[PDB]
Amino acid sequence: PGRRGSFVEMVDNLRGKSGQGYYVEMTVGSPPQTLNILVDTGSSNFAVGAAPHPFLHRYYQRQLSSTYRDLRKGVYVPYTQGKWEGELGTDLVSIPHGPNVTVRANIAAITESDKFFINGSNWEGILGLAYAEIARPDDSLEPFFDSLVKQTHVPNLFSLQLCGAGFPLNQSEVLASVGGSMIIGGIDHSLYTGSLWYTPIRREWYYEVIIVRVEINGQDLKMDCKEYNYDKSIVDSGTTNLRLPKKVFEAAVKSIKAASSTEKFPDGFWLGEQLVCWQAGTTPWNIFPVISLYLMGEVTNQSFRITILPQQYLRPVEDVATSQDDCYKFAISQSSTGTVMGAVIMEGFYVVFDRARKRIGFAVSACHVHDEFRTAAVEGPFVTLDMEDCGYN
Ligand SMILES: CC(=O)N[C@@H](Cc1cc(F)cc(F)c1)[C@H](O)[C@H]1CO[C@@H](OCC2CCCCC2)CN1
Repeated sequence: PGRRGSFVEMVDNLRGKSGQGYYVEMTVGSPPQTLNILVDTGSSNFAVGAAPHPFLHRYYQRQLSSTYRDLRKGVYVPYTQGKWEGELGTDLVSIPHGPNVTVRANIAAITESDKFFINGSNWEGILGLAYAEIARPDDSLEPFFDSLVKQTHVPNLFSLQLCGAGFPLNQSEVLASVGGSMIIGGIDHSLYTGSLWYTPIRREWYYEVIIVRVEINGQDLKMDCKEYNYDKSIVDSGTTNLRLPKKVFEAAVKSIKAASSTEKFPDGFWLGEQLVCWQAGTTPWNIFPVISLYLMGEVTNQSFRITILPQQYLRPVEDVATSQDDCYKFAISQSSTGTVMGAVIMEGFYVVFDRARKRIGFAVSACHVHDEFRTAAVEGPFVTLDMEDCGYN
């Protein structure tokens, strides 16, 4: 049965890449002010540059919006490395390649920042799609998506198809290239192959999930499953890498090194800091293992697995000489804040944030990078016992 794509107006509305983020075009204010906004499932504030910055070519000008409302309150958001200081307000917001609706939403006008804006990313703001619990200053600041659902007939769901190119893109290349899709209010069936498998959203704060088993080329990492979710496991479009808890990262890297041992790489490569290059077209994908993350299913005692390739966890980067070599960074790194299923993982799949049914769907992406021998996979069911015990308290 042929799968039909019913959300053509929202298909291909994203641009960007895993390293600098995926963004969607939005307008704020009256008359509309066009801004490129980073799509972030790992935070809950909608904020835009609202003052000059060396990395900003445009920003929100509140004095030019007739519909701007001042909330007379400051707001501060600290991320993993970046942070910003802003002024709260509300204004009319639209997504030109989104639903044909305009909503009044909370907007944090960024006045000061540190390592937030990325030089040449082409985005000027952030769209925090997660829940009110993690919004700053507190959970009374209604996130954008909650406003959107409350004010319109848009269903309480969005889905993301993040499309990694498999090769580097310069600033002009990301501007001219399609980066993927953000389908607001539905599931577009042309964006995936095979079946959608659903994992429950453990708690509505981050998009929190439970990992029950981890495999490197079919080999069980054999850790107590609590370790995989210590202190939580989240699906995060706003983080580049697959980030793993310290103990899990150390076990995974030992296994990935063992599986790829026909070639030796410097410590800086495994630390995710140093690039590794191969002659054009000769990347030895086959020496690197596949990685399987088993997720709690919706049916009691049932799990399913998502499998990524090195085409996902090896992030394409440009060489210092901009040569013809194919270069990459190891996009798996240590975390002190739980598992982070970042953009490099999401690039393998069509990810459904079904807020209505408190679940996250995964299916093989129609735009995942692969080779003629292996593809990413979403498979199940597996009989897995005491999966609730994997959750950390
Ligand atoms: C890389 C990165 O920081 N990605 C960010 C988004 C983000 C992207 C970016 F390109 C620059 C930046 F400064 C921030 C993402 O939100 C991460 C942030 O860390 C974790 O969330 C912490 C949470 C605490 C309460 C306030 C909201 C954030 C997990 N999610």
